[PDB]
Amino acid sequence: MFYTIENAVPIHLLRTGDEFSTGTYYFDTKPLKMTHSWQTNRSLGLPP
Amino acid sequence: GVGVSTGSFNNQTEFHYLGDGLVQITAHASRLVHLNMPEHESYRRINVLNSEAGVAGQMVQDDAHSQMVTPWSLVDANAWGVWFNPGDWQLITNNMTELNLVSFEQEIFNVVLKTITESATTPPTKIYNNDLTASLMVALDTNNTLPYTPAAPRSETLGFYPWLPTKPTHYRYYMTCTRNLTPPTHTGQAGTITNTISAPTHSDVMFYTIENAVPIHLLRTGDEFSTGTYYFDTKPLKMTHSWQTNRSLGLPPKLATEPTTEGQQHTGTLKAATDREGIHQTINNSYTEATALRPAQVGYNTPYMNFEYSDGGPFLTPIVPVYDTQYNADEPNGAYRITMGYQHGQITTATELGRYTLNPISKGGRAPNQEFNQSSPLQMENTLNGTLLPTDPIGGKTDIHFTNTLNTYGPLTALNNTPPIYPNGQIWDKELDADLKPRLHVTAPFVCKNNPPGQLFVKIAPNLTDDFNADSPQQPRIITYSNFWWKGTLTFTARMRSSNMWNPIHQHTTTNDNIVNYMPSNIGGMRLYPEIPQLIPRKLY
Repeated sequence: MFYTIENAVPIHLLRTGDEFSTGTYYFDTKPLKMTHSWQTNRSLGLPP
Repeated sequence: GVGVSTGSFNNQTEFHYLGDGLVQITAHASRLVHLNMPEHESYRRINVLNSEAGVAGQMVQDDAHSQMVTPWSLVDANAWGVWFNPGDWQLITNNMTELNLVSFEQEIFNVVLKTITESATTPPTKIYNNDLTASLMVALDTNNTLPYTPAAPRSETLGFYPWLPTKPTHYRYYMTCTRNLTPPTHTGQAGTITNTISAPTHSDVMFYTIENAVPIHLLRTGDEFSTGTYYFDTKPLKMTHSWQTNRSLGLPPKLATEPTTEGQQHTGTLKAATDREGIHQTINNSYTEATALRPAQVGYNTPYMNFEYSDGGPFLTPIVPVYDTQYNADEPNGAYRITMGYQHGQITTATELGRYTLNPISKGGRAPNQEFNQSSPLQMENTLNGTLLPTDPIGGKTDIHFTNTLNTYGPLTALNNTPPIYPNGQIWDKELDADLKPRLHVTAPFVCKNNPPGQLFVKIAPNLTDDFNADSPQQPRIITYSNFWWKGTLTFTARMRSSNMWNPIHQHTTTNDNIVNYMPSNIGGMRLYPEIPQLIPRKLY
């Protein structure tokens, strides 16, 4: 599977006064949860 | 005004037959809930240990945890027999394929607060003065800010009888425990094992108090505390159990020798092994029926009795419950062994508590003494060293077979859900707030993807003695109790079954040796022995 860069993506030549602006990519991801969980199977449910 | 009633006792399960088969099982429940006062109003983090696991070999007997005992009492609806007498649960195991779950509302009404008072005469005489001015604290956790602790796996729900007055149980939840139990040993030798619970780590100690989390409605003796109608969003359960297995999926091979005589002692004979045709998963030429081409396996070999060990402690891996083989094993298939109280079943005489080792009847389970494994080439009439029979030890341990370690949960593993257990099982359950959600819960068949319904915390407000309340650890109080009714309404939704076949299926009958399990005796002894659920059969393919 031999991908060359020239035959795949169009390439903008840029002189010394350039401005190459990528368009605003909008993600579609799951929301991460920074809150870690501590409960385990000796900590789930109702204690005796 | 005190002398005006506030609610209606109601316990009829209206089967409101809608169109096209759908029904709307509106199940009411109403029980007198006798609340005693809290013995202490201070919050207590009680570490629990035991000397039983500190001696070598009793490491299943592991009761040690860290418990957060709160004075609040929890009124729980999350159990099946609260809503369903056996006359109405016979109607749903006979006739309903699916059960959706729709609505839920709670209501505390008609509270009766009383003061008990001791007089000093020659017997202990107690005078029940009526409190017109005292209050009790209710707290509907409408966001589930508190840890959701269902009382069904501890059999600590409201009692399943209408006339018998129930009791609410004390709300308590697990605090962080950092368990030290290694080394894990045998029983025979002695080891220098360390059985201590350590100091709780700083990053995870999670102390929920009830007052600073949920707003609390004080209620005098003419109250009416109405929970709003909670609307569920659950998967539709399927009461119809599946019987098809990988020796029963697909199209059977055609036979040339068909029988002639009456009676199933004579068997039809198939074609030759090497002469049959079709798609096949091995290299060898002969197409037997064992090695066939089946869409996906039903069930999965759990590594059973497998004590995992997490920051909490040692624990057994929960197995998806499924119908055992013809050889009753029930331990690698996840049996239920539900011990009840005298509010939950159990004829109220001098005996100990009833047991009922149960299973569902969805035929997807395996046996550990009936399995085997082979080498990579197939080789019928197999070599002694090429096939792993379950007589073989693992590491020199003769009672332990390959299936104790062997797991076969591949991606193509079809699986039936948890059976609902009656009357003692759990109805709904909180979705585990994790990044990877589990596919099914073994504790309860209905899963609430949204915020689960609000558990209800009830506690008597402190009725205080004349004695001072500053610079004192424990204050004296007026001893008191309460009698508040509790009305629920759990609106199901279910589809009627349609018989698309010839022979009549197994319905939940009533035999001559079964009416004693359904009728009161000369004393008043009642019983709620279980019902083996999921009776209607269905095809899995």
